[PDB]
Amino acid sequence: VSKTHSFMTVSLIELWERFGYYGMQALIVYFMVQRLGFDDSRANLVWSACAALIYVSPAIGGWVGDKILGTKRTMLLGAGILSVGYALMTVPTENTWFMFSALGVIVVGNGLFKPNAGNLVRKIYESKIDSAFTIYYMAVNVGSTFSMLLTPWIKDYVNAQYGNEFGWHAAFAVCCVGILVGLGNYALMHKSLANYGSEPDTRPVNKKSLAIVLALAALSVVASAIILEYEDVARVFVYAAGVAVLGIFFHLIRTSERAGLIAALILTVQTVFFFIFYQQMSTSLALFALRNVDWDFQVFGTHLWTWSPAQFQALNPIWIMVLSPVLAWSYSIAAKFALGFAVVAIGFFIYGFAGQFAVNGKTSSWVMIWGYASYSLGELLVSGLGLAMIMGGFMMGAYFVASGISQYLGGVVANFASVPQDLVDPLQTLPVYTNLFNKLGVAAVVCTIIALAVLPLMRRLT
Amino acid sequence: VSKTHSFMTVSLIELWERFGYYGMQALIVYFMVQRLGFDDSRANLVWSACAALIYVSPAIGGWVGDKILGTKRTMLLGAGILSVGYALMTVPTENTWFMFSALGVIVVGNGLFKPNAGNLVRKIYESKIDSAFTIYYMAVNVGSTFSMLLTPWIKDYVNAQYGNEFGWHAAFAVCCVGILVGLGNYALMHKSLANYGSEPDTRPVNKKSLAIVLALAALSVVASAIILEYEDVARVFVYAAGVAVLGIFFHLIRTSERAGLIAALILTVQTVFFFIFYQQMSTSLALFALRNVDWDFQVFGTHLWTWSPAQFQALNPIWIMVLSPVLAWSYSIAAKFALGFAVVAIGFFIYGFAGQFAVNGKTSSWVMIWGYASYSLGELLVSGLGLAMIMGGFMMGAYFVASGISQYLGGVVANFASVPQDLVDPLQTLPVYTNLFNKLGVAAVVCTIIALAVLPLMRRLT
Amino acid sequence: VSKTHSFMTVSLIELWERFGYYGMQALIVYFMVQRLGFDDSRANLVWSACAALIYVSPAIGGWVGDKILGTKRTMLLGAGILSVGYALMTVPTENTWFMFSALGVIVVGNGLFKPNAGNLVRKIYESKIDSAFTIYYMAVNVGSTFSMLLTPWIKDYVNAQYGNEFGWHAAFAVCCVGILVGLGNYALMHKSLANYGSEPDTRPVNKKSLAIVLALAALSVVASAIILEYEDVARVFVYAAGVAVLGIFFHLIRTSERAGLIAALILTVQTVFFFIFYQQMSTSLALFALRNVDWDFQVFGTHLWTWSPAQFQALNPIWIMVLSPVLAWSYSIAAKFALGFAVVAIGFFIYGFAGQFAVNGKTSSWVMIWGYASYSLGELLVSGLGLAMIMGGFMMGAYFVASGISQYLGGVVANFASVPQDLVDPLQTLPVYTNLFNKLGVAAVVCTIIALAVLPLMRRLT
Amino acid sequence: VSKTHSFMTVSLIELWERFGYYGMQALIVYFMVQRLGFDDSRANLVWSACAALIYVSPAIGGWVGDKILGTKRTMLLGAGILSVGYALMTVPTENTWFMFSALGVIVVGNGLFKPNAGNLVRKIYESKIDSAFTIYYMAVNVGSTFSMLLTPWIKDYVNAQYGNEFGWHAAFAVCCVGILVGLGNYALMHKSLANYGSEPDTRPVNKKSLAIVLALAALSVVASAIILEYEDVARVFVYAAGVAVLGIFFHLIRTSERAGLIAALILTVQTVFFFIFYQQMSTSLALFALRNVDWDFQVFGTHLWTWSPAQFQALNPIWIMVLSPVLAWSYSIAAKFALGFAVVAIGFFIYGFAGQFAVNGKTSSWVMIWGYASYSLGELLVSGLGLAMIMGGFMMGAYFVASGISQYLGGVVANFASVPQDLVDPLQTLPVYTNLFNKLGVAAVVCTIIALAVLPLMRRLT
Repeated sequence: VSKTHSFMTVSLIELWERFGYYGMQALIVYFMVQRLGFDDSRANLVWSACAALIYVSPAIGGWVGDKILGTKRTMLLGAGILSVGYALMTVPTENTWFMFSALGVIVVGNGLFKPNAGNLVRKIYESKIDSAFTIYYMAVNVGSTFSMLLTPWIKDYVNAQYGNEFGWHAAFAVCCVGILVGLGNYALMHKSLANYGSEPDTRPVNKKSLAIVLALAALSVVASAIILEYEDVARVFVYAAGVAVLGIFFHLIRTSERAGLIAALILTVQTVFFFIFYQQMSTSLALFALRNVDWDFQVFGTHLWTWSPAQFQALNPIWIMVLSPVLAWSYSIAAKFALGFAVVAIGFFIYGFAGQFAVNGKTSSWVMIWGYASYSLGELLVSGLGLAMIMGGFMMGAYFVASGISQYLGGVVANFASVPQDLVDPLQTLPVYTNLFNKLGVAAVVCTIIALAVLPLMRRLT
Repeated sequence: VSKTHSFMTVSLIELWERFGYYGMQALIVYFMVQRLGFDDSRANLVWSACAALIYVSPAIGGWVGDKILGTKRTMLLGAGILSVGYALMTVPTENTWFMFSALGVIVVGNGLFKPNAGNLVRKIYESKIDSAFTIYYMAVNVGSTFSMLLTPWIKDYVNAQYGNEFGWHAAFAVCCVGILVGLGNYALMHKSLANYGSEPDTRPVNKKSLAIVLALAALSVVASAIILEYEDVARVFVYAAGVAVLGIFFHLIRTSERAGLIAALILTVQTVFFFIFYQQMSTSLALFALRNVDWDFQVFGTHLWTWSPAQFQALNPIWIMVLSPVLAWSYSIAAKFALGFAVVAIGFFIYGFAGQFAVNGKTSSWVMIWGYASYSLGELLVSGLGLAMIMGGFMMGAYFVASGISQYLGGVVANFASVPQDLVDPLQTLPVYTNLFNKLGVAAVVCTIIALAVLPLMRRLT
Repeated sequence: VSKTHSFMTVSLIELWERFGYYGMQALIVYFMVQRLGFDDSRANLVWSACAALIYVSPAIGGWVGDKILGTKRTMLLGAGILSVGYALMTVPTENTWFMFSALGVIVVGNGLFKPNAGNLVRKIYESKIDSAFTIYYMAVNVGSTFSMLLTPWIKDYVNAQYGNEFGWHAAFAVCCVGILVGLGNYALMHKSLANYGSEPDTRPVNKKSLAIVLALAALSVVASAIILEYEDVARVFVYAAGVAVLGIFFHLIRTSERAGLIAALILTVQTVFFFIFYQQMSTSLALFALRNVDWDFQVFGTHLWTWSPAQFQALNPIWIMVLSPVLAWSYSIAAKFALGFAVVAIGFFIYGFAGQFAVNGKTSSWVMIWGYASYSLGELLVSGLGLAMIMGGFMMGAYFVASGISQYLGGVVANFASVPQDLVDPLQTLPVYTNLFNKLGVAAVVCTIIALAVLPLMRRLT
Repeated sequence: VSKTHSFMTVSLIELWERFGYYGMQALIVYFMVQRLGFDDSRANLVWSACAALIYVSPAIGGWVGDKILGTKRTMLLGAGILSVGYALMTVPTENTWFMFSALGVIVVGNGLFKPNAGNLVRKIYESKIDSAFTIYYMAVNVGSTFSMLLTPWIKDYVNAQYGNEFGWHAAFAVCCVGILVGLGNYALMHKSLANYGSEPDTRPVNKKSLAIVLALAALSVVASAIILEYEDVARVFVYAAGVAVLGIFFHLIRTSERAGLIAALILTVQTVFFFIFYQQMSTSLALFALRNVDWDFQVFGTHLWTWSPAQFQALNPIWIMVLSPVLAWSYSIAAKFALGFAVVAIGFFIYGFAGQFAVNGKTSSWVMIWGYASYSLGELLVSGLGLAMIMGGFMMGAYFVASGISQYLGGVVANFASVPQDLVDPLQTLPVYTNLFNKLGVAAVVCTIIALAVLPLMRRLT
């Protein structure tokens, strides 16, 4: 019909699928602690190891749909794998297979979707696509905001009303229909994109091609599955990649004429220094949100509402929507890069800094609201790196696999919070929580220096 | 005679008529509490419901004088209705008809004046009329400053000197001669504008036209009158408008080709989010100025003067005159819009924040002087909206009637201060005043996000 | 010889004559309190009334030397009247004629000099004379700095060594040779300016002209003298000027076509609002520096040096030399004017604000160092007014005589510090000093509004 | 081979030789206090007097290598004199000849190197050599950072493990192989610079020239040696220079047509005002780091690592690498010069300011980390002076010799910390340390005024 009339049907199906994902990534780390009876140091590792599967997952979906099936059926097929992916999550037992089962089932379902969203959006224009994409990114951001503000309040509503543990699984179902919502938001308008097809679905489909794809999906389903039964295999797949991915450049650091490669490695070794700090909010900060912070969010002197145990992790698409034409105040190179590490640094100092004050037995209620603004403030302006530094065929995935490796090592950082499950009084939990955030932040200042230390070398080579 | 010699005779008659209005809007809310014996929750509603009549009132006067009588006689006729409008106010009884009588009598007297002031000023130029209007607006602002700084000090001077309640009515008479002043400021110079007539008073007047106008005025006088005898009718006129005014766009949100209409609704639904916060200074803050704040305005350690109970509401044309070429510091789109909500937000936090400290029995004397600067700081730069976004015949008044509806809902916000009239000790009043301003301000931060959440959508459509 | 070689001989003779003047204006107010046995309220008035003679005094010298004798002999004759002007000051008795005698003897000696300095400097160029004058002004400022930092330390050195009161007169002699220094700094180089003569001393001198000039000087000497014997005559000369100088514009406010005159009066009535606040540092602050401030200038915790009782008034050519290419940070109308009043305002609040804290019996040692920076910060950028707004013959002196009238009214402001001379314990002096500086500063904020209140009227008329 | 391929072999040999030097200038002042049994006031003077030899030392090496031997062999010969220069330092006795011996042996070894580094770098370009040099300067700065962070931790590792004093000499050997490292970093690549020779080593070498050079070196070795045996000779060589170097301009202040010379002296007398404040970090602050500061670097509440007694002096190439494209924020004359003195001033106030608080017996652990940032903040932007103000043959070294004289007078400033070696309890050391840093800083503000006091004179003469 029209350009902008075409634009919603990929915006809105993203707006609902993205709404599905964050309901998982909200409580599932905080889930497997007090209900099941996991220790916690086992439990930190799981989503830790899970996340590395997920950032590398746009590569596979970057391979499949643009080359085999066509984008649109891959945009179709990437949908309702999450339909199993939470209906399997919500069957109310406690047998610990289903839990670790469907987590990897998400991955190809995530994978066949995320570089299949914007890739067609990149071809309804043919370049001020930011004027198209900043609809979409702030369509993600309006969409992702609706998510975790809601998706544990359902979990709050149940488990002192219906009687037993029939509620943790219930809130999982909220995103389950939410992806089924995103079906019908497409299904009732799936004629709009008909003039903007990819390149295989110009021609009709191939079941000779399709059966292998779902088989290699079903290969990858079980491949992503067999991890969390005895976590040592997660190490062994990294130490074959994590040696050979530094070896990816060993073919062309000093052997290969144009040393922008190692300067792209200079960005790359800097890039891994990001994501190691991120995963703490999905890990230890969630444990920090369990047995220290009071849930009596009192402004000044009055009384307000008790928080969730974990809608803290919903604050993150507030600030990347607030501080996001603010950080588009242009007039009023990758080192804007750097000083954001110091934001992450001064982020971390705060968390002992209130526990410095208000020992009450417990911590101090507030704290977090300026915490999450810090990490977001560097998070906005630093993507596009080797995707900014635009002979390719290895240069493509070289940034990707290490990025997932960078995603992995947050768990092996965060392990020091392992209070034994016998220590009950949180007068003695805080002194082991204070000994981790500061010395994480001490070296977090030291990170700032290292980009600056080689900083004037870049201005010449460009 | 001359252009600038013509310019005073509309400036000065505005400068005196505007001087009349604020004497009413100063104490009349604080009037009907401790003298009559109203509760207070009845009393908040009255000026609350009165104000909605007044912002819609330039529309009717925008219809009458430019089309029927001519501007000048409408500029004449809009004057001395206030002459009854305060001489009726000042007759010293306590029978509660006169009070609610003349309040609506103001309205057409206000109505036939405010878009008849500047409309001729718009035609002594034929466009840097801001270089004409910023005389006028700061002629309003020099004029409006003289007002409420004075108009309750008269009320102070009486009621412990002359003996009884013969003083509340006395200060009302100060503006009564003040409008009679504005007669003679015109009447001794009413030959100057003779070359700048409208379009009916090019021709001679029509009593065949005039008698209906004053009849429809006298219709509207009683129509505006019959409200405050049993306040439920004020609801019922809103719920016929407030449904049909959202229905005004229902003819042309999704039916009507050019979606700037709903983006003008995006400004509009944002616009209503303003005025709901305004009316608190004309309502609850005045009650907050009665039985908490000490009147011992002590700078640092010395002694100064006891305040009025309500010249606080005079501070508002100070700051919109101070901060008003400051906010014309240009080089050193409607989202400048937005962050002013955060000013209104951080405005409100202060009021418990001093009561947080100086519990003395009572509150803490100071407080307010930085309070009123906040609301003004957003108030300067946000008008001109659909009057900035310039097929019209419904688009005109659609912003207006909802704006008065937006004016209305402040009273149904502010009702929570209803202390029963038996509770005397203000040690127990403050804990019910602290429970309202914070959670008004809590969501006042939440307002800031919502313009930002859809903010990048505007830059494309223009 | 050369341009710049000519430039010193008027720079340096200014640099020494200006060095002479400030030695007087340093302690002479603080002189006539504890030695003689004056009360203090008599003593405040004297330099108060003296100062008004002095700012009007460039007008008379603006008349004499450029028209009668020639600049150079008037530059000569304006010198060593101060030679009597301090040798008369230093004769060691206590008879109170000499004191009030030579104060007015300064005036014509000041008068025949200050507009005779730069007027020739204006004609060694024939216009980037600021590149000439900012040598000179910062030659004044390097010169004036050497002054009062030294000229009471001599007074410190004597009066507990030589035995009696033979020292107050001694420090007066320091500037006495200092003007005799400025003789020889000219006298050993008085051939340099020989090619840059005025216009009478092109021709030879006239004793027929000269004898009247010194007679009218000797008329003006006794005329300036007969003031301080019974101070009521000082009123009566103002109330003939101060009525007729407002009457100077009464010929041409509303009678005289071009209303920049009253806008120049708008600057003028604003201009008088300056100087009323200035004279406090030459008056009450000096009394505030007598019997409150401890002289134990302790940085942090150690020990430093005891101050003078009055080198505080030497701080003022420090800051107008520090903050003076700072305030020439241009890119990184007279309302820059205005906000400097708020600097003067926030200046004054400090003085009770430390006495708020450190009641020790006495005040708090520090205080002043940020005080004097405030008054200077507005003092730099506000001269040149009607001398900026460039049919003249009355427009010239109209700003001048009111400026001296503005100089006068500081004394009738500062009178409220009149502690009776019997009250010894400074525990009870501070509560009458706190009651004056705040309410001076309360209205000092109110001054800021008044320029802003008419501020947009100026941008049109220019 | 290539330009940038040539660029390392002078970068890296600088990067290792500079790495050698700072290992000495780190602990050698703190060395001769508690081990040997020196008082301290003798010990301050030694490196104090040593430093003056070192800044003048680029002049001699600016004479030798570019004119006699050729740069490259002078770049060769300037290396391994430090090889003796620390192997002599490390022979484990306590006879106090070796200590004062090899300190001057450094000097010609430093001298034949520092203007022989960049001088060839100035001729691999032939002018955006800053785009070459900011590699090098931040190659110095990446190199110099590796230094003192490490070179007393070796000294920590020994002297409570191996038993006795066999460790102070051990850490000296760390730089000894480090210069031997810088041999092989050249020696394994000494064919790269072969096309970029100086001008003597175009031709073959001369042993008829060489033997005098090493003899005049061996003259200068003993000449620099005979100082510290009885320190009065160090005075007598200054008072022959320090009179005649002010006499260097006495030939051409007022005798010599172009007064930029004295304005270059205006920079010069300002320039000496720098370096007097510097040497305190190499002197008294090191003593301040001995017997006041606790070594329990506790962030907030936890526990971290005990410091060194002197890696504080390693902080200085952190900040001049952090704050060094920050201070290259250009758009967002020598008076940028000036306000950095106020940074040095507000630097010094801090050191009593924490001892003001946390008297514990001892001082307060933290303190220093914001201290060293201050001195660096002026240190970046102020070099290049008479090397910026570009008839030479005396104008060259005139800035140099006074700069070393300026280097000298820090020791005669810092002498006031001479606690007698008997006073043990550091409750009584701090009150003599507080009495020095403040009144050093009191006049440090006074320095700021003096450039400003003559500041507008410069803008005309250029």
